[PDB]
Amino acid sequence: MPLPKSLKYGDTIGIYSPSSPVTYTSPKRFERAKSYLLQKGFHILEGSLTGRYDYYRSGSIQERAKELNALIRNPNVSCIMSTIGGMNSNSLLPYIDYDAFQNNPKIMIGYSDATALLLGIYAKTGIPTFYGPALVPSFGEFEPFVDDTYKYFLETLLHDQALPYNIKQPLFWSDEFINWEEKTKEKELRPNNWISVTNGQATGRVIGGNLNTIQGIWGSPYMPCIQEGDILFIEDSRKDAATIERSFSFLKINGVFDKVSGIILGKHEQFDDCGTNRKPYEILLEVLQNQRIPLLADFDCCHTHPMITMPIGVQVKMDATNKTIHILEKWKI
Amino acid sequence: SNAMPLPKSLKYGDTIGIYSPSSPVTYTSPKRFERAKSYLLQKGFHILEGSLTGRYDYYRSGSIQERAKELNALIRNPNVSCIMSTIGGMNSNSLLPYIDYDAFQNNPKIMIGYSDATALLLGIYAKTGIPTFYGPALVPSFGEFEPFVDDTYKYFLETLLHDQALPYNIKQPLFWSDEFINWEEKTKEKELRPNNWISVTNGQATGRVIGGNLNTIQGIWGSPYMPCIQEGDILFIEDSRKDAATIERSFSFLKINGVFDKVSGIILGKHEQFDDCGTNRKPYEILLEVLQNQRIPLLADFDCCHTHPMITMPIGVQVKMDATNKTIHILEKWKI
Ligand SMILES: Nc1ncnc2c1ncn2[C@@H]1O[C@H](COP(=O)(O)O)[C@@H](O)[C@H]1O
Ligand SMILES: Nc1ncnc2c1ncn2[C@@H]1O[C@H](COP(=O)(O)O)[C@@H](O)[C@H]1O
Repeated sequence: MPLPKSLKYGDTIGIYSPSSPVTYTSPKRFERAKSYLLQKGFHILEGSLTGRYDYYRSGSIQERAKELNALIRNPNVSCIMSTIGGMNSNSLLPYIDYDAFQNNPKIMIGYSDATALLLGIYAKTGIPTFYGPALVPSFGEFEPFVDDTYKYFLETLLHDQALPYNIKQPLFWSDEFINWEEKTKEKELRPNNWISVTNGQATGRVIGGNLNTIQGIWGSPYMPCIQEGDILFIEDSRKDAATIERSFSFLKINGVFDKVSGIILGKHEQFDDCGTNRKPYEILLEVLQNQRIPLLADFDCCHTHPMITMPIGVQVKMDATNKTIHILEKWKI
Repeated sequence: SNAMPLPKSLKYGDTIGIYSPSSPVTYTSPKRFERAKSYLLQKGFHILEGSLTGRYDYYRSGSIQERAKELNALIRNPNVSCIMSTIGGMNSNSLLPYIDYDAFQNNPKIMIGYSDATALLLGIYAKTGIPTFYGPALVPSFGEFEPFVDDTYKYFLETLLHDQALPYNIKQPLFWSDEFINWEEKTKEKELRPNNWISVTNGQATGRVIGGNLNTIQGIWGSPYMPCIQEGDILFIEDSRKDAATIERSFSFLKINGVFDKVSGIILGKHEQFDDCGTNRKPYEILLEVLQNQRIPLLADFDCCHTHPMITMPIGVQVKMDATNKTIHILEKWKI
């Protein structure tokens, strides 16, 4: 299993916009995010669609594929990071140069709609990819939370790590919908807990990402096949109960819960419970119908702040009862 | 092909069973519900109300198990000739593991509805091989005020009741509307908009029609409940009240699954209240960008979707589409 080199200070991070044109619509947060990473000691190479606008997207299918492929093919770029998600990353998949990526593995990181690319590249090349910060939402965040996200980013991509690698829970989180371009108040600190929904333990390859986005690639050559023993990692954001029930049942009818040994469920940013007062894991519990699968919920690798950086495609032990997550397998050189 | 099991044609005086696999419309829109019921009763049909009728569980009619129980009671009832959803929603795919496919296979009925009910229409077809129907749901379709309800009814009768010599020509409606108004109570006449279908890409295709609401298909794809698309199939798709970003994602989902390498033609419904995100693009223009250099005959703005009036389309039978001349003919029996 071929691995990317670790990030180093002085490296260049290439950025691209596979879907929403955030570098046009949110210039202040974009500039703040660039400045944050420049100050830490990284260089930013702006992809060819930076600053461009095509309404709901940055550009045509062909132009977005060209933007990403230029970064993949550039030997001076060690990390490729989405600016933000959207809906439209899956349009790029037939056009990506997977051979160039496989010949010179790099860190590929982002979240939400970029799940289509993270999973497509892993499915095509076998190289682990990373569910973690996207430049504008993640590194344009104001203090305090941006500094916690950054610590997790260094831990996974830069620091030497000995195995197993314990992924530690943050003390505080927020999903507050505020302080996007300009800071008004402090976000409330929410004390953190992971939730032992269904006790138990599971060990196996972690596969997943943004669940809504997975339904845009399922069945294709870009979705890695779920195998007996895998651990399912899933998150969604700003949906309602009706939407996530449909997504949970989509997994159920596909036999996913017959295969996986365990489930890790992210927090759900600004969940709309439709008046039911049910939490997302409770809707998942209904769909599971008392099948006993260890389930650990409110994991901080999702749309809430701060964000953990998780390797996808490597062995993990999750312990739902004790609320721990360990990476058992090397993800980088 | 060889003769196959088919549901019996609808007859005057038959009983239509109704069920709510997702949104609790019989609770939330009682005026339109009672009007739709009264419309079908006036034609001489009977209405058998499913067990969740008038019930409320927020976004849904009831629990996964309650909803399956409701539908199964209709499937198992020998006196019901047609099983019709009250409305869609998001949550019909939850029911799929629990449906008694054996009972449906033992006593086939006309299964009809649209939107989210696509999960069940395709699931039953996939499990049993019995054609199902993309067509009226009780509340939106038959609760519609005149004039449009009368056109929807004419197509429903022509397809499900009247005997039809094959090939069966599906006529273009003369008028349509997507106006979001007159739901519970009528405040104005809807505009009668002159209607056309659109020849997007010229050509002809003949094959088995498969499809439905495309957004709902992404909730069953890959499962035993989604019929496998075969070489030569005609893909029929519609969506409603989405934006350009959502439909580009759905069209690219079909592309990366190799669907456009298999199908011989595509029929695209009108898109009720489409949000173009400021692009001024039509849904078929976004689909054509996804198709890139691949030429496929394509007929768009077909009236089997969320706009009024609504055509009833059998699914799982051979069809001939002519995109150049804008015609659709059904080539194989769907009822006996
Ligand atoms: N106007 C805004 N105000 C607050 N948060 C925003 C705004 N626009 C985008 N976001 C955040 O950016 C994230 C990006 O989401 P995604 O589109 O899934 O990549 C959202 O989930 C929100 O947390
Ligand atoms: N309040 C309303 N006003 C007008 N039309 C509605 C209203 N609620 C539902 N509808 C119609 O009912 C349809 C239900 O679609 P679905 O949820 O997809 O089965 C919508 O797409 C609209 O055409």
